[PDB]
Amino acid sequence: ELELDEQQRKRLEAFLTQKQKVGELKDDDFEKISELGAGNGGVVFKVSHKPSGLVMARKLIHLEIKPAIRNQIIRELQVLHECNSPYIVGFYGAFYSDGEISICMEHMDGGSLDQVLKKAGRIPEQILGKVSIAVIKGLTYLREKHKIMHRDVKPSNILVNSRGEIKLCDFGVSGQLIDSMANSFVGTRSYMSPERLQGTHYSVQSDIWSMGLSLVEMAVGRYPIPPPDAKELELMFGCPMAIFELLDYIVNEPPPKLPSGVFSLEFQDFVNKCLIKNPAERADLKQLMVHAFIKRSDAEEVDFAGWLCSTIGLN
Ligand SMILES: Nc1ncnc2c1ncn2[C@@H]1O[C@H](COP(=O)(O)OP(=O)(O)O)[C@@H](O)[C@H]1O
Ligand SMILES: [Ca+2]
Ligand SMILES: [Mg+2]
Ligand code: NA
Repeated sequence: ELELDEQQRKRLEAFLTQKQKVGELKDDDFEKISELGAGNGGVVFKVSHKPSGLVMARKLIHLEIKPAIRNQIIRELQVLHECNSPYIVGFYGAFYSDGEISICMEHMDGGSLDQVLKKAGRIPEQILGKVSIAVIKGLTYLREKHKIMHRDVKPSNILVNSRGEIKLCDFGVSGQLIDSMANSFVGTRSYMSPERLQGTHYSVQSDIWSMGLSLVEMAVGRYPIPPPDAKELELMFGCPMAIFELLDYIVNEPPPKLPSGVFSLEFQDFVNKCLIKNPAERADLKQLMVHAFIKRSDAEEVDFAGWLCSTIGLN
């Protein structure tokens, strides 16, 4: 499931060839083009690396820390230079400058799936089949080639582009950065598995739940917890809870599911197997890769790029 297409292999080759010409990244070599998005951890700008002429996405994490800590962080992120896959956002490098850690990556012109969702209303099942394939393959790559687990799968961490690529980003690789960030920074816990919210099971299975939950949100066009009444559903396909309550709901109530009738039974089964509360019963990456929904989607000739460009107005 990690074999590379001819077009894929060629795209990875080109990326590295370009990266090789870059050299050490420095604050002054960047020119701001526009803001891509934010978060309570840092901001992301579309930038131009003046010397190379390469356009990148630059994430800035404001951190007031000693020269020792930051230098360790920069060291830890170097691991990102080895994560090369068609399902992982490209990495250029990381550096520190005047109170901010910079993480430079390949720019994905389609933005994140949370942004795409906002614009589409809801994402079609066939499109979600391609998204599912990408995410599974991305997690498989991380686990297999780097023994790494994502830890933060969610719609804003899945990026897409006009080329039809779907890639994962923001997977924790620097423990030090996490700590220092844990301060005034804390990302949503709304996509975390019940076991992780219970301090219990902590593995790749947890990322599978997050993916399953993200898929339901995108299919229905709303964070699926708590479930939509019969009233909302009828207006959606014709056919506010506090964060702490949300987390309790997730741990104590049955997992969400897709509405019946409007989605194929294979898609419903796939999300169901991703969302089983008990991590042991929950399907694993190997099983998902051969699930009927994945086999079917993999065989479908879906023009994701075409759909994407028309949906967000690129085109
Ligand atoms: N390589 C990238 N290309 C294009 N947009 C990106 C890229 N990396 C991040 N973004 C955008 O920046 C937004 C903010 O990213 P981030 O700081 O990690 O916060 P969050 O994931 O909580 O949204 C993302 O939601 C996405 O829209
Ligand atoms: Ca400077
Ligand atoms: Mg992110
Ligand atoms: Na600067």
